[PDB]
Amino acid sequence: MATETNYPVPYRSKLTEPFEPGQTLIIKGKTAEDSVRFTINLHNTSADFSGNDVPLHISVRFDEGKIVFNTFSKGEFGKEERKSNPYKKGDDIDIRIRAHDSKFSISVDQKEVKEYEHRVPLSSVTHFSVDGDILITYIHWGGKYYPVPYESGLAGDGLAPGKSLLIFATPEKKGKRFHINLLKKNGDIALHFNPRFDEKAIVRNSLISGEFGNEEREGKNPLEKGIGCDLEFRNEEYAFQIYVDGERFATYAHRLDPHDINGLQIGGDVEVTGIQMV
Ligand SMILES: OC[C@H]1O[C@@H](O)[C@H](O)[C@@H](O)[C@@H]1O
Repeated sequence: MATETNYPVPYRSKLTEPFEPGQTLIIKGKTAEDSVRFTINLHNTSADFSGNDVPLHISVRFDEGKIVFNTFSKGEFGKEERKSNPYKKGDDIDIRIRAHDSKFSISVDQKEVKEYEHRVPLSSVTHFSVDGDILITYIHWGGKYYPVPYESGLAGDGLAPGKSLLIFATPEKKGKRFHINLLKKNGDIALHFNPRFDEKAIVRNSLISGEFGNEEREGKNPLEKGIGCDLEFRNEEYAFQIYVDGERFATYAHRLDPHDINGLQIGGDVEVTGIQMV
């Protein structure tokens, strides 16, 4: 227990549906300088058991300096699959678990570190718990396999001021550039967000009636290939506020009425693992 941000340990939570392929569990938190272990368990129960079937047990140990991935079933654990723990007592943590048909995929600071092969049915994760020497600051889950080129309507009300669009993506490793488009009903692009890795810039621009306007670009490109990031398109009243990886990357004064931005478009060298309106 420390500064009440919320999220008390032990933190248990019930899943709406079972944990399907494409969906991701994301657990951020801060660690004290006296922390030895915390744990993440994708389990089932009975309503809530407290020791029955755990398809994916992650134990992060600062004493042993390794992340331990195991699976408790039929009363036992099995062969520990170990892996070097890149964390140091102190600093934040960023564990993100993605289910697939074949296996779990666990990634640290947005960098894949472990491909845990499914040992008992994934269909048995109905709960997840987080426990131990850790302060939890962010636990989110959801998502699906997002096909790219992506295209889809946004909600109904669309993205209007007071709403952010939250996109969790990962630029492809040998990819030169990708784009995201927030769209208006008539066709126009409200904001064209276009990280170009070749030009080492993130070009921002609007497409009005067939023709692209000026093109705003100042900004150290923060994305890195093969690494995943948290793109956030925060629609304020006078500008979008673009957030990359927790911090404001750039603002973009509206060149079009931010009301009724009801379409989304993601192209290029990128994998999309989460979309959500907020
Ligand atoms: O090709 C059209 C558009 O593509 C993007 O890469 C640029 O950022 C836009 O300003 C350009 O007009």
